[PDB]
Amino acid sequence: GFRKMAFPSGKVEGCMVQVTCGTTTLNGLWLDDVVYCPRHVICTSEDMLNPNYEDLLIRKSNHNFLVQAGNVQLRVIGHSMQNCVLKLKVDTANPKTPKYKFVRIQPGQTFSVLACYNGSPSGVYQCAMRPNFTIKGSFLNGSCGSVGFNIDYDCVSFCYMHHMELPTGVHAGTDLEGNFYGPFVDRQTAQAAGTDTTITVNVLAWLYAAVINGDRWFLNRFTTTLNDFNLVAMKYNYEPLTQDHVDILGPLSAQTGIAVLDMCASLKELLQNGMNGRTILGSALLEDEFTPFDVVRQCS
Amino acid sequence: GFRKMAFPSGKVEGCMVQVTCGTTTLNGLWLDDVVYCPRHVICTSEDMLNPNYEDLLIRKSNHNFLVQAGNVQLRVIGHSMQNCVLKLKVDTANPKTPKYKFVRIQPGQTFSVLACYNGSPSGVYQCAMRPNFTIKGSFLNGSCGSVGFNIDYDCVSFCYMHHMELPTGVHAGTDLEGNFYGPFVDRQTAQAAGTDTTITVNVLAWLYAAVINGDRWFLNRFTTTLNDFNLVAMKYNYEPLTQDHVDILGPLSAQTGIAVLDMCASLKELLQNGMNGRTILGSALLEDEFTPFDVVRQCS
Ligand SMILES: [Cl-]
Ligand SMILES: [Cl-]
Repeated sequence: GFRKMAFPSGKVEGCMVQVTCGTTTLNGLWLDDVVYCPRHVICTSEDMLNPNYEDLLIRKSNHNFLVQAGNVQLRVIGHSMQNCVLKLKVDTANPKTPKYKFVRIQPGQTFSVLACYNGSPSGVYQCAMRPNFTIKGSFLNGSCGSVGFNIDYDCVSFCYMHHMELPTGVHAGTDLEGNFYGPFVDRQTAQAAGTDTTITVNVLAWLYAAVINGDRWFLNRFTTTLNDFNLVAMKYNYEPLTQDHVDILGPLSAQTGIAVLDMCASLKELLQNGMNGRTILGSALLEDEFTPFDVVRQCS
Repeated sequence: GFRKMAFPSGKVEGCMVQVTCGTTTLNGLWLDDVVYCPRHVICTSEDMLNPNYEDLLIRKSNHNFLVQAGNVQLRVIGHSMQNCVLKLKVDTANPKTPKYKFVRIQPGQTFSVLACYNGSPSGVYQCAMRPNFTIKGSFLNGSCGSVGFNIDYDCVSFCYMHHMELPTGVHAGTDLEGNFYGPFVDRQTAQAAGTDTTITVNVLAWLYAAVINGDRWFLNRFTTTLNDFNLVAMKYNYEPLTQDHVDILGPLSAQTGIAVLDMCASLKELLQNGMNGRTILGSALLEDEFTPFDVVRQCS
């Protein structure tokens, strides 16, 4: 009774366009009279290993950028590079521009991804910005410039633009000012994300979700302390739990009558002893891609 | 690198309205000049245990059905009950009606759910119509009349309308002609779904997806026969695999160079021996809610 849920994507579908430079085609985000897209649209297959973006860009004029919205060709009247994204000024404002903002999201927070190909929406799914600043997406060639977002009432907060795949099949991108999340660079090399630490607060949130939905086998008669919990968390590459994490979990704790440190005691045994074949909300692993706010919103 | 993915929901968002009868409010689907909704919108909290729908309906006139689309009130000019859904004729065609069809989906197939409350889209997620004709959704009070759908190019095939929750937290509903999937009835009793059998063909599909994405530890040097595989499948309440299942898996088999019966040999050992702590595409359980077509579409 508890699902990984993405926001409705209608307001973002109307912002997706196709951007082509030469033989390279990817997606752009069309808001007011600007199309945002990854700068590596100007790269050929040769250039992607060590691109000199400033030098490659100087070779490109407005008319080299083919921007298409359905059957309609948009007229490019200006271009500039801001960090790792290109801003293509077009001579038409997008009539479907929603209320929007750009935000740089924190590690541990979630957002929906509208995977796109050739400017056309393909599918929607929920991601978390991991502590090592990667995401576990589903992206193929041609998906760059797909965006991640949250919706707040009727306002769309864009937080992610897709640029690349990392060694382990995880994904890296930028905010809409073109700065990467994490230490990554838009070049076709193997780059390391460090240790993939687990978002402890999100695991606790999800264990509360499990209690709300009738899954309680993992509750025990014990409690712990923050410092003693974190001694175990560390060994398992879990993020240290802080008092502010504890306060953020207040509402779920209160709704369930399970003190946060009692739930930590249960988590401690799950980490040391495992699940011995049992499941929690239909998973045999501890899920860390629901925030406290995500649990509250879905369970109300 | 492989995610549970829902279709983009924009075309369905524009079809959702609020329907209220008395103190009961749920969602309706507004296509052309008709609003489809669950008939139990005419029930009070008392009536929901053993409703006599024909008798309750005879007490209701057009003006008792409050249909609202955003700030705009729709004028109800006719109503009729078709099986478990009500059809409310309104005096305005929905300008946002997409190309659409109604389809009764087969067990084992998947679709996206646009969960809605008060006629407002809340979130989107992918479901499968299970063999016991339930789904594993995420639905609260007020979510009835939320729909499930597939998109084929620009045509929306509506296949599910939400009506109720079953003992184990799973969900039951109807097609858009108002016939339940499965043996369920729209009355507030505890009703059984039988044994929840696993969609074998979908598990195989997903194991192929795992190979495509570099997860191959579970491959072995063995093969099996259809009849010998099914002797093991049965004990685990897996669906019997048929030759037509084998042919549907052809393209994935061919793309990976793993004969379907070789993959069955691998599945056989996973069922008998378990996963011994290992994971497959980030799950410690065998996933059966991807069809062969879903894997092909996402991996291309
Ligand atoms: Cl006890
Ligand atoms: Cl070997």
